[PDB]
Order: sequence, then C-alpha cells, then structure tokens
Amino acid sequence: GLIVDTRDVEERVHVMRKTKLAPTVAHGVFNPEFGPAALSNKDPRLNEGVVLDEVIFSKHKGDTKMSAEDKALFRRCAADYASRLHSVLGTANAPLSIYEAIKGVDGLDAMEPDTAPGLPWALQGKRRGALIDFENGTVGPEVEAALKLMEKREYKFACQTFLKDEIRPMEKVRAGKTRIVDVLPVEHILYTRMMIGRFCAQMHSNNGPQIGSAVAANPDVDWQRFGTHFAQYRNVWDVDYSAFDANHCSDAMNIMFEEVFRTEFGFHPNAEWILKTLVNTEHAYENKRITVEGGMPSGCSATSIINTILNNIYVLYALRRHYEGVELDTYTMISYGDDIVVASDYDLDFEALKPHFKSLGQTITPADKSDKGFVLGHSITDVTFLKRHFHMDYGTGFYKPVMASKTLEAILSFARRGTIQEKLISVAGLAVHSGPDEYRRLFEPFQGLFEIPSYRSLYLRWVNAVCGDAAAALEH
RNA sequence: AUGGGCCC
RNA sequence: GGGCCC
Ligand SMILES: [Mg+2]
Repeated sequence: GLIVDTRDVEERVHVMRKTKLAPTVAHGVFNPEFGPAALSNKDPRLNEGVVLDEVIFSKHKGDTKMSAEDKALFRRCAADYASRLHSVLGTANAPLSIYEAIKGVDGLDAMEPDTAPGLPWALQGKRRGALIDFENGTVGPEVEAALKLMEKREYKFACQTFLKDEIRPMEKVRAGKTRIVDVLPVEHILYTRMMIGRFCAQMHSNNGPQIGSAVAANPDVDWQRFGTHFAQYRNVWDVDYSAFDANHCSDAMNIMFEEVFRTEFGFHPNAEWILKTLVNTEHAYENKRITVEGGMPSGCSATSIINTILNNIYVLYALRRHYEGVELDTYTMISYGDDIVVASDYDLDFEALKPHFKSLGQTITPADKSDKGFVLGHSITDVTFLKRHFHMDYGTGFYKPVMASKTLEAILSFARRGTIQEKLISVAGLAVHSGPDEYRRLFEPFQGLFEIPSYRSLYLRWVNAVCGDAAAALEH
C-alpha cells in the first residue's frame, strides 16, 4: 500500500525482541544457511547500516490506482468468479450468532482464547480472556459496546505490529527483512466471523480446483486429488508473487468486496462494510503510528480466503486483458493465499501477462528461477505448492507431499525450550515422504537421545489416510 | 507474534 | 498445550 502519514505519539508499544528459537543437536551437523529472524535493531548479525524499522515497512511501494476501463474489467472478473463461487457453495451466507463465531461451526474452528487481543486492550496490560470468556462463549462489557458500535458503522481501530520470531534464510536475516504481523483487535475478528463465517466454513469444506482454493486442505490425503487433476493438463505454471498481500491496490480490494459479498448472495449489509475497513488501516509500532492505504493486514479474520479470492480474480483479469474469448473454462488453478498453481491445455504466454498483473500492482515471477522466464510444457511433478513437491509414491502410485531435505534440516536445526520431542514427532510426519534413507539421515543426530517414530509406523498411517481401501487391499 | 488452516 | 503451511 501507500504510507500517507508517519506520526510520533507520546505513548509507546512494546515489541518482542528476544528469540525463543535455540539451536538443536542437529544444527552442528546440518550447518543450514538458515537462522532466527532479527528481532532487535542492535542485532550483531545484521549487516551494518541497516535500520530494522526502515526495512520492515519497505514493502509499501505505493498504492496502484486503476483506470475506469481496468476497474470495469476487474468488476466483471469479480462478478464472474463470484458467480461460480456462490454456485458451488450455495447462497447460505446469512450472519452468525455471537457464540457460533466463538465456538465455530462445521468447517470453521473456534477462536484462540490465549492470543494477543490487539488495541486498545494491550495498552492496559490485559489478556484476551478478560474481555471474552471462551469457556461459555460470551463477550464482556468492552466488547458489548464495540459490537454494536460496528453495527452503527462508527467503529475505528488500529493494527498492532508484531515481529515474527521464525526461521529465515541467512540472506534475509542479515538483510534484516524480518516479517511482521498486523494484529487486529479481537472484537474485529469476532465481528468479521459473524458476517462471513458461514461463507468461510463452506469454502473450507469445498476446497479444490473447482473453486480455486486449497484453504483447509490436508496435503497427506489431498495430493492424490490435486496431483491427478493437474497431471491432466498440457502446461503447468508455478507463479510467485512478491509482497502479494501488501500490494493489493485499493480499487481491487474495494471492487472485490462489492461483488463477492453482495446481500443478493445472502450476506449482511455489514459484510461489505467490515471488509472495507481493511483498506485504509492505521498501524502502531512503538513510537510510530503509520496510516496506510491499500494492502491486506497479515493477521485478520479470513485473510487467507480474501487473498485466495483475489488471487483467483487476478488470473482471470490478466488473461482477459491480454487475450480475447477467455473464461474460467480456459484454465484451471488452485491457490492458498499467495501460493498458486495454474494449468491449461492452451499455450498461455505468462511473460506477456506480467504487465497486465502490474496494472494491479502485482509482480509475477517463475518459481524456477533458472532461465528467468515462464516456459511451456511443465508438468505437476515440476512445481511446488505449500513448500511440497508432487512425487508419486513408488509403492502405491499415489501422489505424496515431499519437502526438500535442506528445508527439513533447517526445521530440525532449531527448537524452543523443551519442545523438541513433540517437534520431532510432528516433523517426522513430514519427513516420511522423503524416503527411508533420507528419513533415517534427517533424524540420525537425535537417536539415542529422543524417541523417533519408525518409518514403518508413519508410512502405514499415511497409506490408511490417503485411502483406507489402499490399506485393506494390500492386506488381501 | 496474528488470522486461518492441517497433523498430534 | 507443541509442530508445520499460507
Ligand atoms: Mg508459488
């Protein structure tokens, strides 16, 4: 988006500047060029002459403004994709009762009780359980007024900025581009789920190529489904965006809300309204207070679904701007926020589509950086989705999600205080698809110290998950 | 460190 | 309550 006023207020918000990630026994062996993100502005590992506040907000390179013809095309693409969307899901997108938004429904999980509450609650020294009691599922006095203050449409707020204590490649760590988190107020998350929660739950359960969404998908079972679909098309593309969320232009966000969440399809009038509050946000970061126009806050309700919807609309908009006679039938795709896979039997020139994406403020790039161009003839066994490759299991011929060994080495090389044993359990379910030799090698530093599940136990569990008949048939 | 997922 | 993905 576009930063419009950086302000210095007397009050200051504290930011976590101490990594909980510590090296493990595996770090000494694997020597990964990965490390914890720089949280302090006086971090020794930073390259000299790098201010952390400067690098963080560098993702806002302006807010692209569209012409009326570009907006009328985007409005048609939003209306066409919304027609397909609400035709698969149905139009049962009525509001949600107050405690349905808290305890969830079929497809939508419950809210997290012990996560940061946002502003202005955090500035009092307040946990989230004080405002909303989650055991019963009711709100307290502060949220009482805000809920109906949102109904009045008077509700103003601000996003609390947070540093993401995660593992990053050492080039990004020394460059100081630590990723941030825009924490919205808890009452805003509650009210958003009331307006569009039933829509989100219906998307979760209906994920797949038909709606172009992979949100709420389980790669262990869903990759035989996705893999066989994209293996049916001549050309496959692995497109990468740069700052996909920050570069959503105001016009594209506003037009998408006006077309997807219409009261025609069953939503409440405030569904369009509450989503439009995300366009022009105020952000608090210690002394600073930053007003921004455009971009999506990375930390709000339905932020993955909104990004997934925009991603689907961007492809339809770009193709129609360059070619003639293009519909949703022309191509197939599936996305999970910025991550996207596209395919078509037509010979689509994606190099030619780069400027048409640039009119939306987005910059597309081939994930396979070699040659530095979108070539044709790639298959599903070339591309990556959700940090996993589509490889066919040699034993049962099913597609399985395989992660690169150096990605698993980075994951295994760091861990928080005493969370190692169950992290080894969780990661082993990911490492099983790298094969028996690679699985034993990834956990060799740990054996004799921790419990390591057998490759046999995890492979059998996966066979039953992808298809319980596959386990039974192998028995007869 | 958030929103939402998926596994335990 | 922990891990992983976006
Ligand atoms: Mg990608």
